[PDB]
Amino acid sequence: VNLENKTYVIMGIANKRSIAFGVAKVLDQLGAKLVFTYRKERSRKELEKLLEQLNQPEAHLYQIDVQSDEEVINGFEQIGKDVGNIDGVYHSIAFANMEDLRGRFSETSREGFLLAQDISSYSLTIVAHEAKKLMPEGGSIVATTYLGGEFAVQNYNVMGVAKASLEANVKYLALDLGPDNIRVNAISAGPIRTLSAKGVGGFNTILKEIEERAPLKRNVDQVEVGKTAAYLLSDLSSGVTGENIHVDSGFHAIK
Amino acid sequence: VNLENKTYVIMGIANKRSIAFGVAKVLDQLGAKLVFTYRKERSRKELEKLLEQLNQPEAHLYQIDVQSDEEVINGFEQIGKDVGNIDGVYHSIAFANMEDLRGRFSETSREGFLLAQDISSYSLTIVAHEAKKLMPEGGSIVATTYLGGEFAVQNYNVMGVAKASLEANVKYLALDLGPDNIRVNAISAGPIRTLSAKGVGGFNTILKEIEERAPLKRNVDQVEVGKTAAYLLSDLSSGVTGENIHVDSGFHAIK
Amino acid sequence: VNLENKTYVIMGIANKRSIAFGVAKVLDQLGAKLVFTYRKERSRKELEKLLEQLNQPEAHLYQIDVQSDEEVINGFEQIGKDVGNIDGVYHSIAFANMEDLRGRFSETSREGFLLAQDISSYSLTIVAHEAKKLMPEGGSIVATTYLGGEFAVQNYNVMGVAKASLEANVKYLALDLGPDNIRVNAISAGPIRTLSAKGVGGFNTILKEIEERAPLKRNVDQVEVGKTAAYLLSDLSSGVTGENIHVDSGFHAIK
Amino acid sequence: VNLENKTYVIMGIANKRSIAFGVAKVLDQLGAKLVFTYRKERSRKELEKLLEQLNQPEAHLYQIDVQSDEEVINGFEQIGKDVGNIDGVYHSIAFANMEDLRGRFSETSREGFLLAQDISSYSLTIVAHEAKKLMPEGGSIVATTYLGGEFAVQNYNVMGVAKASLEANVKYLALDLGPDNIRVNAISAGPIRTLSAKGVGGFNTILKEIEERAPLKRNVDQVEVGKTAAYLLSDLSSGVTGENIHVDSGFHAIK
Ligand SMILES: NC(=O)c1ccc[n+]([C@@H]2O[C@H](COP(=O)([O-])OP(=O)(O)OC[C@H]3O[C@@H](n4cnc5c(N)ncnc54)[C@H](OP(=O)(O)O)[C@@H]3O)[C@@H](O)[C@H]2O)c1
Ligand SMILES: NC(=O)c1ccc[n+]([C@@H]2O[C@H](COP(=O)([O-])OP(=O)(O)OC[C@H]3O[C@@H](n4cnc5c(N)ncnc54)[C@H](OP(=O)(O)O)[C@@H]3O)[C@@H](O)[C@H]2O)c1
Ligand SMILES: NC(=O)c1ccc[n+]([C@@H]2O[C@H](COP(=O)([O-])OP(=O)(O)OC[C@H]3O[C@@H](n4cnc5c(N)ncnc54)[C@H](OP(=O)(O)O)[C@@H]3O)[C@@H](O)[C@H]2O)c1
Ligand SMILES: NC(=O)c1ccc[n+]([C@@H]2O[C@H](COP(=O)([O-])OP(=O)(O)OC[C@H]3O[C@@H](n4cnc5c(N)ncnc54)[C@H](OP(=O)(O)O)[C@@H]3O)[C@@H](O)[C@H]2O)c1
Ligand SMILES: CCCCCCc1cc(O)c(Oc2ccccc2)cc1F
Ligand SMILES: CCCCCCc1cc(O)c(Oc2ccccc2)cc1F
Ligand SMILES: CCCCCCc1cc(O)c(Oc2ccccc2)cc1F
Ligand SMILES: CCCCCCc1cc(O)c(Oc2ccccc2)cc1F
Ligand SMILES: N[C@@H](CCC(=O)O)C(=O)O
Ligand SMILES: N[C@@H](CCC(=O)O)C(=O)O
Ligand SMILES: N[C@@H](CCC(=O)O)C(=O)O
Repeated sequence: VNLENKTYVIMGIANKRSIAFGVAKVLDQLGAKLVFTYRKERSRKELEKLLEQLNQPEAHLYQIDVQSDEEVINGFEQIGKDVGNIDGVYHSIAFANMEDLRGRFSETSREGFLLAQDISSYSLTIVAHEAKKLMPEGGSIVATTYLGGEFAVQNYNVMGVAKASLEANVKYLALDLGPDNIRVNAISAGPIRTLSAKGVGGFNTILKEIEERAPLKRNVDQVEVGKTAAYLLSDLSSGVTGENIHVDSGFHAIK
Repeated sequence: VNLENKTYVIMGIANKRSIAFGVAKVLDQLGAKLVFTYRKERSRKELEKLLEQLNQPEAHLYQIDVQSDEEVINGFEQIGKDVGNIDGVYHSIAFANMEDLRGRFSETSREGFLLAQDISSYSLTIVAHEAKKLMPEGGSIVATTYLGGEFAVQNYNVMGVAKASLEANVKYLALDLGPDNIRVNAISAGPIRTLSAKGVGGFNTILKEIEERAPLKRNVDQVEVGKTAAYLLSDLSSGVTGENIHVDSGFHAIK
Repeated sequence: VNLENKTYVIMGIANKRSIAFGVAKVLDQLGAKLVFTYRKERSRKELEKLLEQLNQPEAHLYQIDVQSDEEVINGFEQIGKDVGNIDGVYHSIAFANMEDLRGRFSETSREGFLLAQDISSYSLTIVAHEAKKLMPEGGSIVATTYLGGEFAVQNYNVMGVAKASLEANVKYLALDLGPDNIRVNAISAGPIRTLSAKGVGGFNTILKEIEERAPLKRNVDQVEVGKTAAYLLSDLSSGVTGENIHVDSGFHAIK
Repeated sequence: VNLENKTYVIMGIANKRSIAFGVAKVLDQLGAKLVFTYRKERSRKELEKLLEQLNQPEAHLYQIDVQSDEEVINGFEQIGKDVGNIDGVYHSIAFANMEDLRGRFSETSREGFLLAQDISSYSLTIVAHEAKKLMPEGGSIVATTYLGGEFAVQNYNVMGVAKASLEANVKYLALDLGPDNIRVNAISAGPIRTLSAKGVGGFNTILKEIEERAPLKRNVDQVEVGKTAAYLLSDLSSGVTGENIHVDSGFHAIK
């Protein structure tokens, strides 16, 4: 609902299509001060262009590669100095090598399996640890997952095992951080046409199947994830932790 | 989530401790016009008194015993004649005989088992059928469930089987009514002291074990249910249907 | 396994294609003594001719409509008098009105909803209660379910809610009867061509989708249900109760 | 379930209390030929002493540290030259640093998190890939898991997220290897006093809660896991893949 005098860190905007930019537009439109973290330079320039469409009167941008403890630790330390205590973190970060996102899961390399774990699951653990320091009176942390973490979805392969790892991460952090009044939840988004979606074998087939087979008979967009992000990030969800909310036209519920 | 020019029907207030009155207070605070339904004379009296705390310019109160098709059908028809189209329904209704909330589940009577299914599960299906008539543009329907529908909880017995039935009822309605743009969901509430809670053996023990074991280390209340009802019943949740949101301090996620 | 000296009651053989006759063949091959229950006189006729395929040296056949308490009570009592104590019960019984297995779930009548609960779920509870008397040292009870109890499968409709209720019944019975050393479990069978299948809309379409999509890329048969039954009814599974084993080519595991 | 003329590779015996020695006792009693893999020389020494209680007329022992692709690859290759084609693999391997099994999850180190994933989840993927070479006509692969993979259990911490990973690995392997007639399943064992259990904080208090709260009111042992292993590794479970069978006295089904 209304989020004036709230402050949220959004990680993982790459471009206009990022799920995280959908989150950002909804939080922005609701009055939140926003901070953004990015990995690569291109995502920075992009963010600077995208910020023109938002009502943020100023550009809070931090480079953080979640493969580096130092960058996560220092980035959050700096956010603390620049902006003060924050009210939550939206985590929208995942990665796996393309060669792993097709053909045969049983052929996945150790290096690729461990990389997807590092970036797509462990990153939440360390982000939660550092972000907690900026949440002395509690807060909310939301990560993004896909139904592939709950069932085996053809092609999603190593990323489905990373997402399953992430969803359990979310539950273990909810149990750990709960006494500190920090809630930790996931949004299981339906398929959405993003930069990262280009890397997944058979994406287009899945989008069509949703339209044919999901209860709502349509696909979801980034703003729909954003609205559910706003619920999860706000006092509207005050009793909810350890949860996975599927923003997916009801596909999760059918077989 | 501003709800002005929305109208919701709330089924199942008995007194100020009813979960559904937690829902009312929140929706009322957000500007919803509300319509209430009740079974017992005593519940209408309490409703009349409770309406003084709310901002409803008008008392809209209908007697509906969900054991009666004619009452549900004529109730919602009369609702549409008096207020027009509605945007959703909050179902907060269950019932079982007391001896069926303690002791050995295997001694449950047939009449007892069917009574709990009828009021606590079938009622949602018929309410959805009649309510659909007043939602030509779509809407949202939310029922109230307990974790005993997902796992065997000592003493919850016949009501656990009825809630497992209700939760599937929510999924099958979600699938059936999705093409009509009517979303159907459940809130799985943690234990709250209400009139119905006095019928369940070992209720106090469970309350204490939530405080000691759940991530948030505290129990939830009716208003926290209400806040997640407001998310579910508004456009904030637009891509979400067939879902069970646990408002239970994270207890569902641990073991 | 090895089942000489064991006695099992098998409920719900109607003809040679019944899931329960796949169970009977497997147990009979394993040396078990079998007792059979039936509702229609036609089912008894088929049973008498199917017994010719089996090494049962004695027909023990009992009419039990699980809608009648009297009949479940007297039947199990007579079984006890004729064969002595038993080791477990296979329950293969369900029923819904045909018109409820196609079209719109929201149009389900109260009478068809409760019929399905009564036959397909409540029946297990009273069977368990009566069978218990014949298992002073413990035993095993298995019921047959389908994935539509866990997810909303188009057309399965009222029977999905009755299976959700059955699967919770299994968990509550497991909890209640476990101290008596009676294990209670479910087999979630994949689609199999049976007399009851003839009543479900879109059944052939689902058979095809299983071949195309399930991990094993084929459908299962009654004998494969029987072999998992043998496991569950024997000491091989002594540690397992409240469980739902999917015998379905892995279809449950995928999306 | 006679297993004469079958061959199984059992990975992860360290001593008489290993879960995998439970499996081995059962498979060996059923007439299988068994091949064992180990990491520490001390484990080889215990295996030589334990083999004297088994009926195996020869010791087939191979050193395989699952952190090394070379040792997995050359290990299975050598196994195929010595005993020819096999019927299945029992995977009973996990590891985590002791500090990661008590205290706060959120303080987990990147290196400790990825170590646990590497040994406890990824190992199954590469083992399945190499073992597949020895199962041209199909076979069965079973891994060992814990309820901590499905819910946040206090103290299980980094291993819980490694088990979420493992259980998803099992589903993705099931889907991938299904067309080759290789089944992949998990057993979710209840707590058992083993060498690895000594490293987990609060293990004793959980053992006691199982006796008090689980449906069977008792803990399980390694032979019980072995019996379900024999079901999963044999033709009795032919229609069953991507499944997780809880051998835990029913504790998974209750809250
Ligand atoms: N699109 C879908 O259908 C879908 C569905 C369900 C869930 N999801 C999840 O939604 C989230 C966002 O993905 P998206 O679809 O929005 O695609 P996206 O726009 O490509 O976003 C991926 C983001 O992850 C960031 N990232 C990758 N590795 C990083 C690292 N090591 N450190 C910091 N940032 C890193 C990328 O940053 P750089 O480009 O700056 O490297 C990029 O901003 C992901 O968790 C994804 O798994 C997506
Ligand atoms: N309290 C909890 O810890 C808890 C936790 C999880 C879920 N729930 C669920 O929350 C919902 C509301 O219960 P509550 O705890 O708030 O208790 P409550 O205040 O006692 O409300 C239950 C309501 O059910 C209504 N009802 C029963 N049979 C009915 C019938 N045949 N026709 C119409 N209405 C009928 C009652 O109306 P009358 O008084 O007029 O008869 C009463 O208004 C139920 O679904 C319950 O299972 C409760
Ligand atoms: N076929 C499938 O694809 C499938 C998949 C998953 C689960 N299942 C389940 O498997 C079980 C057996 O069904 P099936 O497929 O084998 O079909 P089936 O051969 O038609 O068997 C159904 C049995 O239910 C019995 N029954 C129905 N109402 C009864 C009553 N009131 N009292 C006593 N018995 C009654 C019938 O007995 P009478 O004929 O004597 O009336 C019949 O023997 C059911 O629980 C079913 O839902 C089936
Ligand atoms: N005990 C329980 O209550 C319980 C419950 C559920 C699941 N589990 C699971 O059961 C499985 C067996 O554990 P357990 O309790 O039987 O304990 P255990 O006797 O200590 O066995 C664990 C085995 O893991 C092997 N291992 C560890 N790292 C390895 C590596 N890098 N390469 C090859 N082997 C490695 C160890 O071999 P070395 O000693 O030679 O290093 C040891 O043989 C594990 O997956 C565990 O998570 C245990
Ligand atoms: C067959 C699967 C069909 C739909 C997949 C839905 C889906 C889920 C994601 O988590 C995702 O983000 C990444 C995916 C891979 C690597 C990095 C990020 C993108 C994406 F489109
Ligand atoms: C061991 C039980 C642990 C706490 C149970 C939580 C709980 C759930 C309900 O669904 C409920 O409403 C009814 C219950 C029974 C009959 C009618 C309504 C009240 C209630 F307190
Ligand atoms: C669209 C779903 C297609 C797959 C259906 C699988 C299936 C499950 C049953 O439980 C069943 O027994 C019934 C007994 C009585 C009434 C209905 C069914 C028969 C049956 F084929
Ligand atoms: C919260 C306490 C709950 C009881 C834990 C049950 C349990 C599960 C295991 O997976 C395990 O094996 C490893 C555990 C850690 C590292 C390596 C192996 C041993 C173990 F006793
Ligand atoms: N006194 C009742 C209900 C209250 C309680 O259980 O604490 C019982 O023995 O079941
Ligand atoms: N082929 C389906 C379609 C039935 C229907 O039209 O409902 C059947 O009759 O089993
Ligand atoms: N091994 C101890 C751990 C004690 C501690 O971590 O302080 C236990 O069983 O709890």
